[PDB]
Amino acid sequence: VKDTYTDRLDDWNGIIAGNQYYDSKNDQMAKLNQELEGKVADSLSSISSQADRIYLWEKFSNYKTSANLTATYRKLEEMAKQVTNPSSRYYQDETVVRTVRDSMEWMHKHVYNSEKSIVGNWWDYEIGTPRAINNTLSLMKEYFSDEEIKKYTDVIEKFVPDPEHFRKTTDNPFKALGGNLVDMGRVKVIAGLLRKDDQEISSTIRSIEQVFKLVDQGEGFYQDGSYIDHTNVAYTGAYGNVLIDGLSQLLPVIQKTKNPIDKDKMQTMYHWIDKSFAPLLVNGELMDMSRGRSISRANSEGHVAAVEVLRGIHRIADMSEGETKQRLQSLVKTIVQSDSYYDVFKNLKTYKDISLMQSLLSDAGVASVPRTSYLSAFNKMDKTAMYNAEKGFGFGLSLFSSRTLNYEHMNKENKRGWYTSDGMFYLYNGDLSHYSDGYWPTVNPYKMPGTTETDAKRADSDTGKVLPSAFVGTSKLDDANATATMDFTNWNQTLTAHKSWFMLKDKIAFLGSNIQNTSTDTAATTIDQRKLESSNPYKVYVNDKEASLTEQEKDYPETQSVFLESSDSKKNIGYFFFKKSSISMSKALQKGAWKDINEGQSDKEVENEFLTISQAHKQNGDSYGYMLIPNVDRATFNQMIKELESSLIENNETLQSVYDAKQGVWGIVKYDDSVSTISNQFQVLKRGVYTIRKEGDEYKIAYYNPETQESAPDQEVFKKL
Ligand SMILES: CCCCCCCCCCn1c(-c2ccc(OS(N)(=O)=O)cc2)cc2ccc(OS(N)(=O)=O)cc21
Ligand SMILES: O=C[C@H](O)[C@@H](O)[C@@H](O)CO
Ligand SMILES: O=C[C@H](O)[C@@H](O)[C@H](O)CO
Ligand SMILES: O=C[C@H](O)[C@@H](O)[C@H](O)CO
Repeated sequence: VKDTYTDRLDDWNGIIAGNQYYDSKNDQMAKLNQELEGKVADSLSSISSQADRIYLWEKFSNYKTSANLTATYRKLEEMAKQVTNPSSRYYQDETVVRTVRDSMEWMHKHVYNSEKSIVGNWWDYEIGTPRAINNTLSLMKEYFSDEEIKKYTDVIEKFVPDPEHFRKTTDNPFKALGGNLVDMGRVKVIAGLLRKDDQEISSTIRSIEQVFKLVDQGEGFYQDGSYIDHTNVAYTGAYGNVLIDGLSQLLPVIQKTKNPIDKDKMQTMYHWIDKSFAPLLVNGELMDMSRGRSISRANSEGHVAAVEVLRGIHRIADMSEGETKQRLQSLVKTIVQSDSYYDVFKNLKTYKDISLMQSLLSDAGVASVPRTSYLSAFNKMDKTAMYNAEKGFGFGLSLFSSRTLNYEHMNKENKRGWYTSDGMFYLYNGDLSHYSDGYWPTVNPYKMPGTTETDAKRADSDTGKVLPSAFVGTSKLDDANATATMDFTNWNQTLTAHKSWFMLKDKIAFLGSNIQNTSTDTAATTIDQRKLESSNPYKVYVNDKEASLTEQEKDYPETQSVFLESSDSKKNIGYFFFKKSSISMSKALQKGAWKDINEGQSDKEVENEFLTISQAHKQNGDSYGYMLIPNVDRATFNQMIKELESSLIENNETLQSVYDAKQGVWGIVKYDDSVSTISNQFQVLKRGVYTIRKEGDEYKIAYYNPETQESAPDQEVFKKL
């Protein structure tokens, strides 16, 4: 029956498919149409069409694996999209119409109905499948009777009757929040429209509104921009994606129902965008340290995942007005245009999303200016993001504490992310493909860049842990300067180290002290493990003399500096050791398969060349100290290390500090409350992290006590001499 419910469903159809916007003369749109034509053709030629079959598709025949239900229904959703696309060869095709109808009936009678119970993954039974069923029925509502529609959605109500909880039919339900709460909307709001159920629609929207609240504990968004999910995991880049991606699709529909959301909370969305998402996007890539276990998915590398956020943003801009609309459009425009590696259209899967992106890119009224410098200290999720617009590089610091889990290994995904939060760092430079093209399945998991570990074997069956200490955090002074520390202890409590970082505008100093090891295993810090490009080879210099690296590890005692020289200065990386150090380096081909880190991925072999640099720690009380200087040519790097000759103020078990004379900035980490005199100019008095700048006879101070998660009055922690 035609009514306001169907009116909303028509809007939904224009969002999830957008056939009304299709234009065969539109190159990008035709490409997507071709993709869908191929998928439907494949499904039609392989579908089981014998009497009393056991499965619809052999590739997804074992219905014990919940993933097979969602996959099956998604094949029907693809058919629904094309059968309703006037330009498709399957438009109103009699076999396709009957196949969808017959397939819905078969699955209903033998695989997914109210009399069934969750077998496998609850997600498929409550979100994956219900969404696919909703979209299929919505798109093809003119071919189904209201009675059939209700019949096919009854199961959805059986598994998801309560808009505030998931896993309700199990012996351990949970309160829905964040991304999952948004999917609750794509499940019950649409099912509500299909079933013409006002109560379901209103109660679900009501529940959804929880997503706009600022939290100070648990899952959700924090005032500092952090986003936590799964109790205590940094997850802006995966669940946060779902939240903005799904919510941006629902909003247009929700605002036209009899239960619109107060237009005051959109300001809250704009805040998420600027404070939480934007900082994690560099040259079109979404920082992996925020994507949890999704880093182990081959079809979801950084640049691809980023599009989920970008399309969410451009949809939000479309429902906004005036300046807010234009500025959000500019944010999406400048990011996309700065991405010379990935084609954004490769992940825009509806005609409206393609259309929105095209108008934005061609609209001269929408400004596209290179993003300025910034530095976000996401202390509530123990991560730090830095970006220098002048020299063009990003920096990511991945930590964890007693408040957060180090890595997520669940559903057989991310089997070897053991050390991805043990003080691991990321460098985003001219090579936009660095963390892509098979990085995750080929990187040596035992030597994540920046981490100090022993060489003990680790099991894939292991799961994440929290850190014993709460002394982990970042003290930010401005957009270019900050200081961080991590009171590190390894997974089996056999190694410790006071790890600190000093972000000084165009470089980052890495300091480590109090390194101890009580095991029989060897300890070492990986200075770097950089993935190389066969097209842009690096010329390696040690102490400014060319060095030839081999697959076999070479030792370089008394090293003062290492420089990686590319033909593109924006790809150069230099390391300056404050005190000559004994390191080792190698360049070797590393092979692996995505299946190695994710059971559901391909076992096809992948390979990449890596340059590894490390420093062994054979004695208790050891330490390391070096400055990472990217994007400058050789001669400039050599000049800088001279200027930084005496930048190391101290690096012991209680005090670590680096001074940038050119800026007049100090980075300081104190592990105790003794009085520390710095550069014979001032004294710091409390355990904590500091970033100080001198301007004339004035001192700007930024103090942070990571354990209490509080700053403090100036006179309590600082005293000028
Ligand atoms: C809300 C915090 C609750 C703490 C964790 C509770 C379960 C969270 C569900 C995570 N999640 C699952 C999942 C599958 C199976 C589970 O239990 S059991 N006994 O092993 O079967 C738990 C979670 C599958 C799956 C697929 C895609 C996802 O999405 S995505 N982003 O594309 O990766 C997310 C996802
Ligand atoms: O540069 C002046 C100082 O910042 C000073 O005012 C502090 O002692 C705090 O009040
Ligand atoms: O104080 C808030 C914490 O920083 C936070 O990360 C929580 O522990 C998450 O569960
Ligand atoms: O962070 C570690 C957690 O406290 C954990 O052990 C709980 O089971 C909840 O996830």
